[PDB]
Amino acid sequence: SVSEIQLMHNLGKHLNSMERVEWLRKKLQDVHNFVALGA
Repeated sequence: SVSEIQLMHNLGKHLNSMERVEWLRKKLQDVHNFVALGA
């Protein structure tokens, strides 16, 4: 059985498990170069 087959096929269009964490990882770089370069 295969669960979330379309979720993995979206890889960025759905944003839930591995897609969401990738969006948050980029957000850490945006916050880093937003007001102060800390993290």
